[PDB]
Amino acid sequence: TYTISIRVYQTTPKGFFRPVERTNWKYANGGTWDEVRGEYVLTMGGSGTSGSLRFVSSDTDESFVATFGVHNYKRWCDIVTNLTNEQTALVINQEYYGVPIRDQARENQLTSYNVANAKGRRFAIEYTVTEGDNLKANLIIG
Amino acid sequence: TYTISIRVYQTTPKGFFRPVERTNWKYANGGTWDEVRGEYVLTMGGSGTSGSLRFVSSDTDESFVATFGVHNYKRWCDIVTNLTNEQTALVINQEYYGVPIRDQARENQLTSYNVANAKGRRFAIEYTVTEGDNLKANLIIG
Amino acid sequence: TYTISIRVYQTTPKGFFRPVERTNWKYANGGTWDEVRGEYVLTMGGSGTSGSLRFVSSDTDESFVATFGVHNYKRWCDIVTNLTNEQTALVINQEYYGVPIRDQARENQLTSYNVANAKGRRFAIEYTVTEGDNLKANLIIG
Amino acid sequence: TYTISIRVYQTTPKGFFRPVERTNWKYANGGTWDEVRGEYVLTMGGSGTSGSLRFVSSDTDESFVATFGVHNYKRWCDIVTNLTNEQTALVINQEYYGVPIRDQARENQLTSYNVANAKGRRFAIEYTVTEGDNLKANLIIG
Ligand SMILES: [C]C(=O)[N][C]1[C](O[C]2O[C]([C][O])[C]([O])[C]([O])[C]2[O])[C]([O])[C]([C][O])O2[C]1O2[C][C]([N])C([O])=O
Ligand SMILES: [C]C(=O)[N][C]1[C](O[C]2O[C]([C][O])[C]([O])[C]([O])[C]2[O])[C]([O])[C]([C][O])O2[C]1O2[C][C]([N])C([O])=O
Ligand SMILES: [C]C(=O)[N][C]1[C](O[C]2O[C]([C][O])[C]([O])[C]([O])[C]2[O])[C]([O])[C]([C][O])O2[C]1O2[C][C]([N])C([O])=O
Ligand SMILES: [C]C(=O)[N][C]1[C](O[C]2O[C]([C][O])[C]([O])[C]([O])[C]2[O])[C]([O])[C]([C][O])O2[C]1O2[C][C]([N])C([O])=O
Ligand SMILES: CC(=O)N[C@@H]1[C@@H](O)[C@H](O)[C@@H](CO)O[C@@H]1O
Ligand SMILES: CC(=O)N[C@@H]1[C@@H](O)[C@H](O)[C@@H](CO)O[C@@H]1O
Repeated sequence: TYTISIRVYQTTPKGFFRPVERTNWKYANGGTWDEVRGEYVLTMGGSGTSGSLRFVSSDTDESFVATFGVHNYKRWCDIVTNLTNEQTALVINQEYYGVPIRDQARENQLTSYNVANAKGRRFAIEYTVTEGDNLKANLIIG
Repeated sequence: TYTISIRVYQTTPKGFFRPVERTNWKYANGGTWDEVRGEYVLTMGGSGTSGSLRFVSSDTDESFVATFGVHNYKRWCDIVTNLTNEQTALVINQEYYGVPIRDQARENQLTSYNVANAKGRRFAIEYTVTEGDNLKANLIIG
Repeated sequence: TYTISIRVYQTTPKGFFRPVERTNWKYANGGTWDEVRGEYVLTMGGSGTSGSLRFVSSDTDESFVATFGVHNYKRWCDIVTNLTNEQTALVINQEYYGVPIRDQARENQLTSYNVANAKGRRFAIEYTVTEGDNLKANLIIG
Repeated sequence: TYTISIRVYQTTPKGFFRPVERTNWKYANGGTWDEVRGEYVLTMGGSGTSGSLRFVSSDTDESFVATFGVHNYKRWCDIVTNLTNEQTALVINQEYYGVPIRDQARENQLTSYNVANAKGRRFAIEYTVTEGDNLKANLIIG
């Protein structure tokens, strides 16, 4: 059993991102999302699956999907932004298991990743605990 | 714009169901899940999409996925229980748009539905507001 | 360090109680309230303090304050209902340290307590784990 | 009826502040705290009362209480930090109605306030809507 506990940091008062969706991929006996002591906790039944969080800022027409998982016993993460209205977390989460560019992101097994949207705002995931079964990460909104 | 506001009633202190997943289907410009005054609010861009909530009782090995949406301008609902580990809300939500046994449930446009798991526990959805833009439902865990 | 983890059960779809307030008394190095896996967790720095939760049903003009603590190394609980508009949880929590009838409730060190409001609805606290530093309780709304 | 809707911005991934307490003062027929679309909403019956939020960073031994309300039909705010274990939100909220050093802060009817703790971390409240029934504020953690 793995857990990934996520702390969300919203660094600028320009815009307001709110949680809108949390999904679990079906591999490795699935997983769950819990809220624990102000953090988002993804629990997974083994190595080889993942979960996604979507955040939306309706003030500024911005959004992103942040995905966290374990691939071949190493943690991974990705962020997708510039989302179409069809790109919910349900959609994005699944694409990491068949879409070459998404597959690659997962295979990279990154301890940190950042990307910016077309509006110039950057988002980042930073794993603070990178080993073991109780992983920890910061999700930083620029 | 449609909203479905859901009040959850957990009625029996045997086991404990906790929220573990909330998904949005990609049709009709997608949608969002918000927590509002103790209720779950599914917001959708138009008719033809849906969202799912999964609840799990770890203590009793029980779970279900409750799905809510609008089909041909009428509200619908369904509950799936006796879940395998592979049947996350991400999986179940998607099945309502291609899997015949799920398609037909959506097409039924039900104002109420109830089902039992293998242990005999009943789960119910009852829409209290069945018309207009802002729909309301009770999710009752037996 | 003590924890009291509380599972809330709302047993009837008549009315809807929502959380509106959570307070910590100042004795025994204070305490905190956390949301953990769908439960309300009161953490306290020792024996001799408590915390309160207030729930309101605006549909039916009903409310109550449920208080949980440890007195002389034994758990206690109480419920106050038929609240005046001045009886917030901030007020009620404090009254267990100076008001004779409230003092008595605390001194009783009950593993279970129930009371009904003037409208005929009963509320109950039931400790499922009654010993140790990780106590557990059901808050049952009739 | 007044509302104050609060957006929380945690801006620095050093330490992690989590919500631990939310209180309502008893004047003006009291009030409630609700979570609405990722925001904290304080609702009050009329002018002359307030509510407090406490946040704690366990990893860095930091904490603060942020208080919001309406005094003589104008919004007010304050932040207290460098807290002892005995300074819960229940304690601090009440002090604004009898303790001169707190009374004067309420009477100031501030649209913005900022303060630093002993470690040099700044905390700020800025009202973005300063007039009418439905007030809005940012709570910024430095
Ligand atoms: C161990 C790991 O991680 N692996 C992985 C996987 O996961 C898996 O899946 C399966 C089905 O297919 C099941 O579910 C199990 O349980 C799990 O574990 C997958 O995910 C993949 C993607 O697709 O990836 C990974 O792997 C790689 C390869 N295939 C090998 O094996 O090596
Ligand atoms: C109107 C309605 O409701 N319709 C429906 C639909 O939805 C849709 O989808 C599309 C794609 O395909 C888009 O997204 C839009 O936007 C929407 O609206 C669908 O969902 C279906 C299922 O699949 O169902 C319904 O319909 C009926 C028929 N099929 C038609 O199409 O018309
Ligand atoms: C141990 C116990 O529990 N005790 C108690 C108390 O608590 C206390 O308090 C103090 C001040 O006063 C401090 O804070 C400390 O820390 C604590 O611990 C109190 O609370 C009381 C009520 O008032 O009760 C109890 O006790 C009894 C008597 N006093 C004896 O001691 O025994
Ligand atoms: C109008 C206003 O805001 N006022 C105020 C007050 O509030 C009040 O309170 C009372 C008792 O005392 C009752 O609760 C009512 O309802 C209300 O409204 C108070 O709070 C104060 C503080 O303590 O402050 C304000 O005011 C001024 C003067 N002091 C008078 O009284 O007028
Ligand atoms: C702007 C944007 O969202 N780019 C994403 C990138 O972050 C992600 O790593 C990749 C694979 O999923 O898909 C897109 O290229
Ligand atoms: C109807 C009602 O709320 N009664 C309460 C009772 O439950 C509580 O035990 C006592 C001491 O706090 O105060 C009141 O009598």
